[PDB]
Amino acid sequence: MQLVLAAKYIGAGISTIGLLGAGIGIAIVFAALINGVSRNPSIKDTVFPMAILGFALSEATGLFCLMVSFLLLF
Amino acid sequence: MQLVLAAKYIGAGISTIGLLGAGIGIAIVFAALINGVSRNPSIKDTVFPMAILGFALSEATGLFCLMVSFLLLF
Amino acid sequence: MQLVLAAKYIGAGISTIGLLGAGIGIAIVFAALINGVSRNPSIKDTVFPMAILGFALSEATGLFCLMVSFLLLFG
Amino acid sequence: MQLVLAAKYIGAGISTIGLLGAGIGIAIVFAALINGVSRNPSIKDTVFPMAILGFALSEATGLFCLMVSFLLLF
Amino acid sequence: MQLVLAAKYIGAGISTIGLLGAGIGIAIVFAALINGVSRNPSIKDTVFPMAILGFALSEATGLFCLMVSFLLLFG
Amino acid sequence: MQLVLAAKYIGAGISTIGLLGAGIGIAIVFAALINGVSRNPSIKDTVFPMAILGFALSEATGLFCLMVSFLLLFG
Amino acid sequence: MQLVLAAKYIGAGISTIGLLGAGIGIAIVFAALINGVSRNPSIKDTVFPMAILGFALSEATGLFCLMVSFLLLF
Amino acid sequence: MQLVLAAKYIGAGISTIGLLGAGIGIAIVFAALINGVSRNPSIKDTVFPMAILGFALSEATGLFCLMVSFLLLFG
Amino acid sequence: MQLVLAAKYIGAGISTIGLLGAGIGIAIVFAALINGVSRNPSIKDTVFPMAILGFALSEATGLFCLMVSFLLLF
Amino acid sequence: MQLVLAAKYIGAGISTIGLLGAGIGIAIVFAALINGVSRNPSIKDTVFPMAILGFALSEATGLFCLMVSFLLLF
Ligand SMILES: CC[C@H]1/C=C/C=C/C[C@@H](C)[C@H](O)[C@@](C)(O)C(=O)[C@@H](C)[C@H](O)[C@@H](C)C(=O)[C@@H](C)[C@H](O)[C@@H](C)/C=C/C(=O)O[C@@H]2[C@H](C)[C@H](CC1)O[C@]1(CC[C@H](C)[C@H](C[C@@H](C)O)O1)[C@H]2C
Ligand SMILES: CC[C@H]1/C=C/C=C/C[C@@H](C)[C@H](O)[C@@](C)(O)C(=O)[C@@H](C)[C@H](O)[C@@H](C)C(=O)[C@@H](C)[C@H](O)[C@@H](C)/C=C/C(=O)O[C@@H]2[C@H](C)[C@H](CC1)O[C@]1(CC[C@H](C)[C@H](C[C@@H](C)O)O1)[C@H]2C
Ligand SMILES: CC[C@H]1/C=C/C=C/C[C@@H](C)[C@H](O)[C@@](C)(O)C(=O)[C@@H](C)[C@H](O)[C@@H](C)C(=O)[C@@H](C)[C@H](O)[C@@H](C)/C=C/C(=O)O[C@@H]2[C@H](C)[C@H](CC1)O[C@]1(CC[C@H](C)[C@H](C[C@@H](C)O)O1)[C@H]2C
Ligand SMILES: CC[C@H]1/C=C/C=C/C[C@@H](C)[C@H](O)[C@@](C)(O)C(=O)[C@@H](C)[C@H](O)[C@@H](C)C(=O)[C@@H](C)[C@H](O)[C@@H](C)/C=C/C(=O)O[C@@H]2[C@H](C)[C@H](CC1)O[C@]1(CC[C@H](C)[C@H](C[C@@H](C)O)O1)[C@H]2C
Ligand SMILES: CC[C@H]1/C=C/C=C/C[C@@H](C)[C@H](O)[C@@](C)(O)C(=O)[C@@H](C)[C@H](O)[C@@H](C)C(=O)[C@@H](C)[C@H](O)[C@@H](C)/C=C/C(=O)O[C@@H]2[C@H](C)[C@H](CC1)O[C@]1(CC[C@H](C)[C@H](C[C@@H](C)O)O1)[C@H]2C
Ligand SMILES: CC[C@H]1/C=C/C=C/C[C@@H](C)[C@H](O)[C@@](C)(O)C(=O)[C@@H](C)[C@H](O)[C@@H](C)C(=O)[C@@H](C)[C@H](O)[C@@H](C)/C=C/C(=O)O[C@@H]2[C@H](C)[C@H](CC1)O[C@]1(CC[C@H](C)[C@H](C[C@@H](C)O)O1)[C@H]2C
Repeated sequence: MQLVLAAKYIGAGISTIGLLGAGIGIAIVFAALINGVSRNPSIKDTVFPMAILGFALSEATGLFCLMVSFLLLF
Repeated sequence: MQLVLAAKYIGAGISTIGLLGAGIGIAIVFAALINGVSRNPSIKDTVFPMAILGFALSEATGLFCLMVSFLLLF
Repeated sequence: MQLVLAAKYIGAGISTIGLLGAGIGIAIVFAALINGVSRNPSIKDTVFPMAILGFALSEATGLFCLMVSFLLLFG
Repeated sequence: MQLVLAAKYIGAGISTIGLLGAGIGIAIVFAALINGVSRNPSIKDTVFPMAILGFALSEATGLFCLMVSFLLLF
Repeated sequence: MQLVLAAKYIGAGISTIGLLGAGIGIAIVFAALINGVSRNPSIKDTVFPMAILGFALSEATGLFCLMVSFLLLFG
Repeated sequence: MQLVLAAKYIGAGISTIGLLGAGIGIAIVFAALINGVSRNPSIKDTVFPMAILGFALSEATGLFCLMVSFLLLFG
Repeated sequence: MQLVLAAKYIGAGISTIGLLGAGIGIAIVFAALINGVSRNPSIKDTVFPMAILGFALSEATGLFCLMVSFLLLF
Repeated sequence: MQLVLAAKYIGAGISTIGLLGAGIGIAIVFAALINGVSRNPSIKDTVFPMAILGFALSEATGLFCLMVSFLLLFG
Repeated sequence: MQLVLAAKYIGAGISTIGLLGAGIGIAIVFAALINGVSRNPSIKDTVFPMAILGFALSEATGLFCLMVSFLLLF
Repeated sequence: MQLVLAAKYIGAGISTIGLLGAGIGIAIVFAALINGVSRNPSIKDTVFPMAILGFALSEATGLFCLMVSFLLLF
């Protein structure tokens, strides 16, 4: 039983690694938003909702990691 | 039978690591969409379907990881 | 057999790591398709099949990872 | 109990790996802010709040890692 | 015997990690093909075979990983 | 007690890995500062404080890793 | 002996990780060949032998990994 | 104590991984310095101290990794 | 003794991972050579020796990994 | 005393992983040197000392890794 609980806790720690992908990806999206608005200010209203969508989709990958992490923890 | 269960939980945590690829890749597609539209607003209708296709394909790699994750958990 | 079964399950999880390569790669190809068409709209019908081919070959690397994963889980 | 507690501490350490994602992402956002402002100084007031949003969302992914680390530690 | 078998299966899973290199690399090549053709459509016939060569050579590194994987799983 | 202590020390080492993020990120910020100033020297006073902010925020992620490291080593 | 043989097989697997470096590097070289030829077709005969040298040297790093893998396997 | 000492030595090795961050980061900063001066020779005396500062802050992340490494080895 | 020999073999496998850095770095150098000659053909004789030096320095990092790997193996 | 020795050898192999950073970073410096010189041949004498400095500093990070490596081995 020591073994099973110990595996849940190590597994939960490992499950957070994938969050680095959303950390990096969210940033890549906002970088593009910023570069895009700087080069073409008039395009802001068009690309801002695209950036919000990109963020949410990238972020969803982190949510799934965290879901597995919490499932293992609790 | 404790050792096998422990392995399933460790394996499940490890199985989420690959989701970082979708996290980054989704972002890469949206970055291109945003920069492409900022440089050429008129191309938006053409490249948006391409972005949907590209992110859906990149995302699916992470769903495959999660499939293995949930197999090992349940 | 408890130890061997355990090893199959950990190995199965480890075998999914390589899928991050196709995750990034597929995105890289579609990013180029998008930036290529934005800079040159008239090239679309030429570069679109190239992106499909590129996607498929990158995807195949993930297919090989998942195959090993499923062989360890079931085979 | 020793084995479970050992697993908690190993897992706590592993749970900080994903913070490298926010480390890189935060910088990616600020690099774009700097480059965008250098190319187009007049756009600063527009992009600065986007950079703040971008960095906060990237950072939060690493804070979710840290949160799991602390749950395991304490 | 249990320990050796378990090691083979763990190793087999580990062996697929390097496949991420080909996954990313194949895509890098096709990205260049697409951007190169978009910038200069007339160069297509020259650069397409360079992309096939590049993809094949990148792919081979993944094949080497998969080979070791299969040697462990079966051999 | 031997097992818990060993786990603390292994964990402490693992906890420093994330520091690579700040190592790369701090540099990414200063690279942008340098390229931004080279392209537009007059923007220096505007972008320098953005680089300090960016570096500090990136650095903090590494500080969080080191904090966990020290909690394991001592606390 | 079982433990030593186990270690050989685990080590053989680990020894292939470094091949991802040649996988990416080989592609980096060919991407530059393609982009350089697209921008300046007349330079092809000059850069092609540089790309062959570049790819062979990158690949060899992965072959040294594979060599260690086989030494452990056999 | 054999297990704890073993853990100190493995932890010490693990604690050097994060140095790859400073390895890449330091290079990123100097790369920008070089590309910045090539594009604008007259900016050299302005961007050179910025590169030194950038190097130092990136380097510090590696210093923290090595400190933990040496604490595990000796402290 | 099983333990020590087993540690030598796993350690030798792990020691090859760092070779990925030279795999990637050698490629980055040759990419720059290629892009540089394509943009400015007359600069070839100046930058080719720089590329050879860059290659050798990056390559030396892989040599050191392999040295540790062979020390562990033999 | 077998377990401690085993750990030293494992630790030594792990200690070379960080050398990949120098491998990539050395290359990054030389890439910049090559591209900088191709775009502006006249700047060569100015940027070459900067490249020497940058690669020497990046390389040293890998030497620090190797220091730990050789401590654990000898
Ligand atoms: C696919 C799901 C994602 C949804 C995205 C929706 C985007 C639409 C868009 C309009 C947003 O709502 C937004 C930009 O307005 C927005 O994010 C706001 C809600 C948000 O308040 C924003 C303005 C901020 O200021 C934000 C930086 C907050 O100050 C900061 C405290 C929150 C950071 C953060 O990561 O929160 C997350 C995030 C919203 C994520 C986003 C989740 O949600 C939270 C709560 C739910 C779980 C716990 C997730 C886990 C995470 C790892 O995915 O974290 C939630 C806790
Ligand atoms: C390695 C060869 C690849 C083949 C590529 C072929 C390219 C040609 C091109 C014209 C395609 O057919 C395509 C662009 O039309 C295409 O991908 C469609 C079939 C696809 O429906 C696409 C348009 C989508 O809408 C797609 C995002 C779906 O909505 C989504 C549910 C599927 C995602 C996905 O990754 O599916 C995979 C993929 C096609 C992969 C692609 C495999 O195939 C599936 C089925 C077979 C096995 C199970 C693989 C495993 C995977 C890990 O490689 O997954 C298959 C399950
Ligand atoms: C260095 C060896 C590589 C050779 C490359 C040769 C390139 C030349 C070029 C002319 C090709 O043949 C090609 C572009 O025409 C080509 O790939 C075709 C064969 C292929 O049908 C292509 C046009 C596709 O349509 C392709 C996207 C398929 O639809 C898709 C199902 C296959 C993906 C794939 O990765 O296949 C691999 C690949 C060819 C790999 C590539 C092998 O081969 C397969 C079959 C042989 C073995 C089993 C390999 C092992 C793999 C892990 O390396 O997998 C084989 C399973
Ligand atoms: C979010 C917190 C970070 C705060 C950043 C604040 C930035 C504002 C800005 C004005 C700075 O203060 C600065 C640019 O002036 C600055 O860094 C100076 C303090 C500093 O002296 C700078 C000018 C240097 O010359 C610097 C390159 C030093 O020569 C060098 C020995 C220090 C490197 C270093 O990383 O120090 C860290 C750093 C400041 C970090 C950064 C901490 O702080 C130190 C001391 C406090 C604790 C121990 C942290 C822990 C670390 C792991 O995060 O390490 C501290 C040990
Ligand atoms: C985190 C704060 C950093 C301080 C940066 C200060 C920057 C100011 C700037 C003007 C410097 O002093 C410098 C550019 O002149 C400089 O680095 C020189 C001192 C240095 O001699 C440089 C010109 C070299 O020639 C250098 C490549 C040497 O030939 C080489 C033997 C040393 C490499 C090296 O990484 O040394 C480190 C470094 C300076 C680092 C730098 C530490 O310091 C040393 C001594 C202290 C400890 C042991 C650190 C550990 C390391 C892991 O951070 O290693 C120190 C051992
Ligand atoms: C810091 C040491 C490095 C020295 C670089 C010297 C560069 C100068 C430059 C003029 C070279 O000599 C060169 C470009 O002419 C050159 O590399 C030639 C010798 C080489 O024959 C080249 C023309 C090739 O065609 C080359 C692609 C070969 O065909 C190919 C079979 C060899 C690949 C390879 O990686 O070999 C290595 C490499 C030279 C490396 C390079 C080592 O050396 C070998 C033999 C020694 C050990 C075993 C190393 C291990 C490696 C992991 O560092 O591998 C050696 C086995």
